[PDB]
Amino acid sequence: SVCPSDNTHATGAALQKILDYKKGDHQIMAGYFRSWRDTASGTGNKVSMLDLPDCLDIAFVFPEGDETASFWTTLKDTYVPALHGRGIKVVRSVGIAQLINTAWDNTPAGWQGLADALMKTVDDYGLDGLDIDVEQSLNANQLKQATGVFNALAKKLGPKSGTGKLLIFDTNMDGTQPLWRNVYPTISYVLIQSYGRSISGLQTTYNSFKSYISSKQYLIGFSFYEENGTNWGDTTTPMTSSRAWQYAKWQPSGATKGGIFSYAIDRDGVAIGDNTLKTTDFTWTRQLIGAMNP
Repeated sequence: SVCPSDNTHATGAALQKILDYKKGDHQIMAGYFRSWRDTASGTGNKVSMLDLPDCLDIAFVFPEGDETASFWTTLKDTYVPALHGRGIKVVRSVGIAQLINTAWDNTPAGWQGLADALMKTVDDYGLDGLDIDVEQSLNANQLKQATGVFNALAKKLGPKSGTGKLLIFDTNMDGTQPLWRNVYPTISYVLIQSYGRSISGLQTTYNSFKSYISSKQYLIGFSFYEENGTNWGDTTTPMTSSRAWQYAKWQPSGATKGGIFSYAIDRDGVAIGDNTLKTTDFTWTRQLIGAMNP
């Protein structure tokens, strides 16, 4: 309720109330900002990470690897300080394919070498942590390499580190995954990509993780409509009947989840099937924060 009814960026005592809100108990909101869609990358983009709403908890930097150098300069010099001034954490996302890359030795020294290279993506930009996107099964050698890299990362990130920085596991699979069984003690938050899924199936998925976490570590995700992308239908109108809204309201039996996240937060409020790029005032993101924290 200290949060704006529009996309105002607060400045004084009004900002302090938002910074205080974020230090208190609340269900959190995270968003994946597609880096190649930022106005500081390439041409034709409409949204800047500077537009993100004051009441966001975590912004993920999610690149595809063809971003212009201008994006990375802007992130380091402009975006991270500005987002930090709003009490928004900024986390780098990487795919699990980066941690199982056979160019890196599958040995203790190689796990540390690869962890060191991943930590540069956090430290060189002043970020708040690392998010690993796990969307495939692993063979025995891949599981050994990924587990080694997580254990090396845990010296600098996540609950084993004592640094306050985050180590996040985001996944479209469940708590039976061998990698999860190997690395759960290193994890800050676990984020379940739940695009297009049944509300009746959420407790099953949560139950596969709940022995390995507390409930406040657990976030479920919906997707905005990506231009030319999958029609998940998570953001149908009317909003209060959407999958995204039902996710904001859902709770596991007898516990409180950590919150929700969006994929492609840069697309907040674009109609399903509209393949043009548009500015956003983050109406969905802001309304969903109010749905979770009434």
